[PDB]
Amino acid sequence: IYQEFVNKYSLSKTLRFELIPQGKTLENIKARGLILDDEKRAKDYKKAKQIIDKYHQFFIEEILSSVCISEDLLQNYSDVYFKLKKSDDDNLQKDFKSAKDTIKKQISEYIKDSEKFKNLFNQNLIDAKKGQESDLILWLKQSKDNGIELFKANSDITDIDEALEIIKSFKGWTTYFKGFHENRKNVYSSNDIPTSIIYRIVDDNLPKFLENKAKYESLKDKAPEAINYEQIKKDLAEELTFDIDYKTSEVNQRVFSLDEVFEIANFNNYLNQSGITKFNTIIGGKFVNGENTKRKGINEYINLYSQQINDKTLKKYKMSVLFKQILSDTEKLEDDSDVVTTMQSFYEQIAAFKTVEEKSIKETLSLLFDDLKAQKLDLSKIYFKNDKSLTDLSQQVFDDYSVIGTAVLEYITQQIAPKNLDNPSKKEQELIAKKTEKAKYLSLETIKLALEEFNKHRDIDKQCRFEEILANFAAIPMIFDEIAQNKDNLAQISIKYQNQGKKDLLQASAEDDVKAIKDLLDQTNNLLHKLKIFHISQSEDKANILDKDEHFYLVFEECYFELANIVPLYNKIRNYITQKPYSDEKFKLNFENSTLANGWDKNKEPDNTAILFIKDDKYYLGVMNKKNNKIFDDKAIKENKGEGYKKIVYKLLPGANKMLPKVFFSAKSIKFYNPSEDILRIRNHSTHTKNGSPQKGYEKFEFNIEDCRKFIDFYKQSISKHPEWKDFGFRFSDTQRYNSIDEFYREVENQGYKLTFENISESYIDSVVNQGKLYLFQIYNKDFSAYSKGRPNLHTLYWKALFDERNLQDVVYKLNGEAELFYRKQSIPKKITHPAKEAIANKNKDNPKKESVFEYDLIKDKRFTEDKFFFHCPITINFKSSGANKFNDEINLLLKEKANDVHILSIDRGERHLAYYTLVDGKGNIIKQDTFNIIGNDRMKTNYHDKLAAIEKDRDSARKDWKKINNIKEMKEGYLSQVVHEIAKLVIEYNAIVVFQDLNQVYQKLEKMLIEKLNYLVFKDNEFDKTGGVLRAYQLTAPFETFKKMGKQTGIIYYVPAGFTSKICPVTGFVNQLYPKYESVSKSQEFFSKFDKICYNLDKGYFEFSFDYKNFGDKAAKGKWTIASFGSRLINFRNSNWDTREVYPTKELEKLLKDYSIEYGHGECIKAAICGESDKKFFAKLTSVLNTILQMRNSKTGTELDYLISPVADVNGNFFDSRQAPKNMPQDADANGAYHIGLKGLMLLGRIKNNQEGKKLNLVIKNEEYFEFVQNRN
RNA sequence: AAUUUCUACUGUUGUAGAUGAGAAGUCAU
DNA sequence: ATGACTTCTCTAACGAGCTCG
DNA sequence: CGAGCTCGTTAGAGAAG
Repeated sequence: IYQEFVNKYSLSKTLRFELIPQGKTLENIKARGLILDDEKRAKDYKKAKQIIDKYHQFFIEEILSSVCISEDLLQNYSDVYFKLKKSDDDNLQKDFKSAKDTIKKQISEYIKDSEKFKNLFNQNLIDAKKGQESDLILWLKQSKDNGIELFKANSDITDIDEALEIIKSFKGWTTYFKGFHENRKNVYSSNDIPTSIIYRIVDDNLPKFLENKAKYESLKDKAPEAINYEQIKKDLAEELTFDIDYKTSEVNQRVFSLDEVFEIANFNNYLNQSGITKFNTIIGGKFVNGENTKRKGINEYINLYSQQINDKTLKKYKMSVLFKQILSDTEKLEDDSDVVTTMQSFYEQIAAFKTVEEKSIKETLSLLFDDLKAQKLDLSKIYFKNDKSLTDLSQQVFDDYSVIGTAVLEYITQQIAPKNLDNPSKKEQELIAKKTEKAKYLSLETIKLALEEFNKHRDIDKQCRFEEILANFAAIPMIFDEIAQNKDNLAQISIKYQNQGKKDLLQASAEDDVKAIKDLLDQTNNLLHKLKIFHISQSEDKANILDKDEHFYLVFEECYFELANIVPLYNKIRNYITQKPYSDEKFKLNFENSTLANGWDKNKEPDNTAILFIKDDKYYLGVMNKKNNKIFDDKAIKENKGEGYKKIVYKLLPGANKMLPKVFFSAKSIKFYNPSEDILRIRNHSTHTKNGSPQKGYEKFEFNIEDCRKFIDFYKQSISKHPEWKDFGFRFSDTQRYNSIDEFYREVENQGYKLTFENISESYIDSVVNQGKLYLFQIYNKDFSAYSKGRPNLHTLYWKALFDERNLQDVVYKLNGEAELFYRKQSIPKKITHPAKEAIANKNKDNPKKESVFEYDLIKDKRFTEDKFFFHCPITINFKSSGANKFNDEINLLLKEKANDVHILSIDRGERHLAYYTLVDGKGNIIKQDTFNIIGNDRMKTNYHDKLAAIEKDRDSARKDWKKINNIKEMKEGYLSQVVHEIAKLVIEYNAIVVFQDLNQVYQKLEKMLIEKLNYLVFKDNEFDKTGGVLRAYQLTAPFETFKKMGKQTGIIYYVPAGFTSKICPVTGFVNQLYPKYESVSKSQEFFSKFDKICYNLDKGYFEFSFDYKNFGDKAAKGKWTIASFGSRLINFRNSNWDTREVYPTKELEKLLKDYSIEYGHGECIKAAICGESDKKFFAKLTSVLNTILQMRNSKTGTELDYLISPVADVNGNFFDSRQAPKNMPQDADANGAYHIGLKGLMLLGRIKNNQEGKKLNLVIKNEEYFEFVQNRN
C-alpha cells in the first residue's frame, strides 16, 4: 500500500495560462507603441546574442591560444592515465584527481585573473557607468569598427554600424540578462560540469590526446610511407605558417613538421578551436578551390599504405578526431518563395546544363538517344545489387510477386557454396564477434546467367530474353519536352505566392492551388522513380570498379547528374505542406520593464510591477505601468480597504545561505544588529561550516559543533529585531538539536513564505485601469467558466490550491517567481467551416449517436485564430519537506514489511496489440488482464489500434499531389499519454508495482512518461487534502536523469531482460534454444541420435520426441521434456495470395516416415531407423518439421487471429491451447509475451523481500536463473 | 471540430487524459 | 533533419551610484 | 551633500554509485 508515501521531495512545475485583457486594458496597450515597441526588443534580445557570442568567441580566441601554457605538467597527466586505463588502483585513481585538479587550476587561475573577464558579467559589458566606455562597444567600435573585420556580413544583421544600434538600445536592461549571463559563467567555469571550455580541454581533449600520441609513434614502427614531409610541404604551407612554438621558445616564422606534432609539450598549441582546425586538418585534409581535389592527410596515408597489404589490422592505428571547442563555429525550407524559387531556379539549369561534348542537354543529348537502339554497343557494362533494388525489373515489366524475384539468389549464394540450410530463427542477440566477409556480389551477367536460362523456356522464339529491351529510350530528348510544357503555368502561383515573409501557400485558401504545384510535381515526380535505373549504388564487395567505361556512360553524368535537385526539391517540400500551421514567435512581453515579475513580493512590487488578485474564484493578474508603479503602496491600500477583489501579500525569504548573512553583516545595519566578538569570529573563518567560504581576507579553519550551534544562537537574536521578519512567526527547533547549518536552513526556507489577503475595493481598481495605471488580466482556461460540467485539468487543479486556505495552514504549494508574459501573433484567418445549427457527423464509430446539432459555430482551431496572452508561473510542490536522496533505496525498504501484499504489473510493446498489462500477484495467478487498444473507458470507449490501422497505411498521401496531412508525425507520441493515466489508476488501486522491458522511434518514450509523470501523481476526483489528494498525494518514482543511467530500478518501475519471454509455455516453460538447421545429411543424424526415445502414442495418437538438453552443448536447462505433435500449427509464406498454408503435425510425419522404409506403429524407439536413413530429401524436410513442431506462436494472417499453442505436456498430461484456458493464464501471442515479464519481475520481488544485511543487492538477471525459476513454482 | 499547449473526441460557447518553462551547451538511432 | 544529455535561476534586500537636495 | 535614489550586484550551506 502507498497510504504513507506522501510529501517526499520538491518539484518545479510551470502552470501556464491565458490572460484575458479586461477593463479596457488592450485599448491602452495599443495606445502606446506595448506590443509594437515590443518584439523589436524581444526579437533583438535574441539577436543580441550574435553580438555577444561573437565576442565570447574572440575572447577565447585570445585566452587559450597565445597564452595559458600548462607546460610540461602534461607528462604528469600522461603517467596517471596509461597506467590507469588498465588498473583501477588507489595509487593512481586518486592521482587521476591529481593533474585533474592541477591543470584546471593552472588554467582557471589564468581564466579568472585575466584581462577582460572581470568586467564581462556585470553592467560594464553593455554600458558601464557615466563617462566611461564599456568593454563590448570598446571592442565593437575601437577595435572592430577601426580594425574592419567583416564578420557581421556572415549573418542576418547587415553591418557592424547597425549592430551598435542594438547595443546602445539595451541601456538599463541588464538584469533582463540573468538567463544569458548564467550560461557564460558555465563556459569559463571550473567545476565538475560537462559544460565548460576547461572540461573540454582537460577531460575530453587531453585524455583523447594521449590516445593520439601513443598510437602515432607505434605508427612510426612499420612506417615507410610517402608522408608529405618526404615529398612536398608546399601543400600544407600557408595552412601551417605557425608563427609560435610551445616546445622550447616561440619562433617568428618557421613551419613546423610532424616531429613537432604529437609532442606532449606541444599540446598547448592544440587547446582552443583555432588549432583543432589544424590538428584535424593535417589529419583531415583541406579542400582547394583552385581546381584541386582533397589534399593529402594522415589518415589518407593509412589508405595509401594499404596499397601494399590488405590487413584488417592495418586500420587500427589511424587517427581519431578531437572535439570542437565550446561556443565556436565554423565560418527546413520555411520560406514561401523558396518553394517556387527553388524549382524556378532549378528549371533554368536545363538549358544551361551541358554535356561533355561542348553541347547542351538538347544540343548533344537529342541524337544520342536514337543511335544504339539495336543494343549493338557493349551492354554488359552494368552492375546491379541483389538486396532490395532487384525487384524493380520484374515488378516494373513482369508484374509478378515471388516468381521473377527468386531467380538470382541460388546462383549467387553458391559461389563458394558452403551451405546446407537457411531460415535463421535466432537471431538473438548479437551482431558479430571478430569479423565476417562473405560471400556475394551484384552484376548483370548473373542476370544473363540466371535469367538467360529462363529466356529459352517459352514455346515460341519471341519470348522475354535478357536483351530484348534495349530501345526503351527512343524519345529520350522528347521526354523532357513534357516538363517544359508545364513550365509556362507557374507565373500564376508565382504571382499568387509573390510575398516573401508570408508562408501563404499552405493555407486553406490555397487548397485547390496545391494541385497546381502538387500535380505540377507529377511531371518530374515519377521520372525520378525511374531515374535510378542508370546508376547502381555503392554495393561493392571490396572491388567496386565493375569495369567502368566512358563510351556509353560518357554524357550521362553531365546532364543527369544535375537531375538530383528534384530529389532535393521534392524531398525538400514534403514536410512544407505536411506541417500544420503554427507560424509564430511566442515572444516575451516585458511591459517596458527589465524585471517583469521576478517575484511577487511586497517590498519590491514597484520594480517587478506585477500583482495577483482573487474575486469569487476567478483569478486575476495586475501589471502596473512603470511610470505609476507606486499605486499600490501602503498609502493607497489603507484608504481603499473596501470590498471588491482580494489582493496577494506574497512575502519571501530566498537563499538562506545568501540572505541571513546579507542583512546581518553588511554596512547599513551591522551596528543595529551588533555582532559580538565570538560570533563575528566564527563568520570570519567560516568555523560553523563544513565547506563554507570564509570572509575574504581570512582562511578556512576547522568545523566546530561548539562554534556552529552558538552561531545558530546568533540568528535567533537578529531576525526578531528585523522590522518585518518577526511577522513570519518562525518557530525553530531548539538549538541543542541542530546538527549543522544545513539542518537549520531547512527550518528557515520552509517557513519564509507568508501569503495573506488585504481587500481592495472594485471601484478603486476600475479608476486606475481606465486611467491606465494598471493592466488587469484574467487567468483562464477551460476550467474557469460557468460552463464547467465536470472534471478540471491538473494545471487548474493546482492553481486553485496555490491561493487556498488549506494550502496556507502548512505550505505544500509555494508560488515561485521568475515568471514571464507571452503574446502570440495570429496565423489563421477565421473561416468557420461549421455553420450554425446544421447536422454535423461524428468520427468515432463506437458511438451511440451519429450526428451533432450545435447552435453556435465551431471554427477549425480557435487557439491560433486569436491574439492571446500567455502566463507561465512556476510552483514548488512539497515545499516544506524536500530532499529524498537514495530514493531507489527508500522505496525498497517500504516493501519489506509489505510482503504478501503488493501485486505486480507488466507492460510489453508491439503493433498487434500496442501494450498488454497483466496484474500478476505473488503466486503467478493473474487478477486483471486487459489490452490497450480499447481505452478511455468512461463511457466513450475509443479504440486505438484501429485508428493506426489506416495510418499504418500512411505511405500513400504525399506521392501524387504532395498532400500528406494525416498525423503520423504527432499521433505516435500522443497515444501513450492516455495510457499513462490508465497504467497509473491500476498502480495505486491494486497496491501495485510495475515491471517493464529493460532496453539494455517512439519505443522508450512511454517509459519516459512514467518517471516524470509519476514524479507527483494526483487523482482529480479524490478527496481534497486526503491520502491521495491534491495537497497530500503520491510521489513514487525518483525523477528522470537519463535513459542510460535509468538502470534496473528507477522507482517502482523495475526492469527485466528483454529476451526469451515470447516463446514459452506457461505451465512448464520450454524454449526452443535447440536450433535444427540441416547443415548436411549425416550432419543432422548425430542430432537425432541424442534423443531419449522417439516413440509413438498408440494410446493417444501423436508422435513424441522425448529429449533432455544436457546431451547437447549450449547449455540451456535441465529436464526430461517429452515434447509432442498435437496442436494445429500455421505457417506463413510469400504473400504477394500465399500467406497461410496450414500444416498438421502428425499428418506430416505419417506421410513422411511411412514414405521411406520406417515402420513405426508398434511404438518403441525409432532411433536407428532414422539414424540409419541417409537421404538428401528426408532430413531437409524433417528438421523443417521439428522446426515447426515447436513454433509455439501461430497467426492466421496476423493480426486478427494469433492464439497460443504449446507442445509440452505437464504433470496433468495436458497440453495448453489458449482457447481452452481459464482466466488466470494468458490469452494471446502478446499476453504470453507479457506474463513472463510479469514473472521475471516476480523474482525481483523475490530478491528484495529477502535482501541481505549487506544492503547492496543488484537487480540483474542471468538467463539460467529465470529458466529454472518459472519451471519450479510447483 | 472548440484546448494553457499537444494528441484523441462531440464528451454540446466544451468533455476525458496528459503535462516544466524560457535562453544557451555540446553531440549523435 | 530529431533525440540524446550535461549544466544555470525558478530572488529579496543592500549598497554603489545617481539626480538633485 | 544626507537626505535620497533608481538600478545592479551580492550575500554564498549541502548528500554523493
